[PDB]
Amino acid sequence: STLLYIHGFNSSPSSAKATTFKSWLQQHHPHIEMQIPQLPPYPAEAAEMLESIVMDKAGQSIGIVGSSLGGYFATWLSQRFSIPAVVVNPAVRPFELLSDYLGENQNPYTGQKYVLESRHIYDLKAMQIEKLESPDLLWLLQQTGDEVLDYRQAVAYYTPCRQTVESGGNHAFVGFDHYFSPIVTFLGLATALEH
Repeated sequence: STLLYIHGFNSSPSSAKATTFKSWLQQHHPHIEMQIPQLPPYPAEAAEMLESIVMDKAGQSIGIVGSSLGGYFATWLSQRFSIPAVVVNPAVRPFELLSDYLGENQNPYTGQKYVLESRHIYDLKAMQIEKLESPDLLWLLQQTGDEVLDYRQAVAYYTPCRQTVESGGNHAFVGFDHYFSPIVTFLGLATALEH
């Protein structure tokens, strides 16, 4: 099986939630491949790279976890290719917040400098899914303490989906480790049929 982790804006595989998850997965589920790609800064490119990884593993068991903007990408991927996904404090309308991020930018971890343009916003916006066709595939993890995103949008948008809403906390999501095992089970990446 494969666990595809999708990081957020100006982030990278060094994301805390990803590295801690990877260490845990290594001890408890060594046969689960943890894929945490470094996403390019452009929406279309990031989407194509993510789609390519999916089709390389769609034959076997594959599940996705996406945080912040990564949750938007995860949702798109999930519904389009019918893949289970857990979205952590996901951006529902990232095209709105990123419009304020237009212009010169730099990924502090890769050092890559880029210019976020309006067309990039269009590309992200074009991925918007107004009606979830396969809600049973999504699981929303959200903390109302998030000061980057307004939890209301996520709670309403993922209404037909399983949800775990915690009051307090923050955008980074405090205590993500508690969900490691629940996530593997939700994504159906482990099995006991061979025990």
